[PDB]
Amino acid sequence: SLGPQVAEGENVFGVCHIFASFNDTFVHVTDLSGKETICRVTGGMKVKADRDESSPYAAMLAAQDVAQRCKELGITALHIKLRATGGNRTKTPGPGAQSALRALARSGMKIGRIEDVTPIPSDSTRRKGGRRGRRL
RNA sequence: CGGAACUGAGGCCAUGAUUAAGAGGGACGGCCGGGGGCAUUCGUAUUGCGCCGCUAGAGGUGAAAUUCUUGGACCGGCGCA
Repeated sequence: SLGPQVAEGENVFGVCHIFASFNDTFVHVTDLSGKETICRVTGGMKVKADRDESSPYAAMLAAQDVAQRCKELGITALHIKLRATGGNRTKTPGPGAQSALRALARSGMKIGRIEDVTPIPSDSTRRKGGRRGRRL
């Protein structure tokens, strides 16, 4: 975890893959390639209370603690690939998503170019429910 | 000289055929259209597999457990199905 680059003239980039689901939050640091990882760490290690791991309070706290540890490793710049569950399923990030986001706003990492990358299908397989739907 | 069938060539008849339906059928001209059938091409995602990377949780709920998981899960990359 040592970028030999000089600090400001140019950045040694990593790339954080921020998964924000409605029941989990991943954080997966990698190289420019992506194939090689530096540090991945999740919330579920840091907080053990099933009901409020995806809670926005939990996802924020998680994002701060995780981003803190990656900064700790000393990577100055990051590419970003925020991602949600996707597919035939939901296209909206869950309640953790946004608390994590604001948390990473205060956390301090130098940010390269951002992009969205949730895998939307052209034409999809059937959603997990009835025809009559998740009813309640 | 009268009355039935058959058979030749005339003269004349203003010589003979109602219109073409804001009824209809059929033809023609270039169009029009997720109209039909057959064959052909493409896309991602998907779930599955194989391989590589870090790793201890992952799942899922209003809240939890059976469930998968240090015999390497989930996450990421490349190929295949």
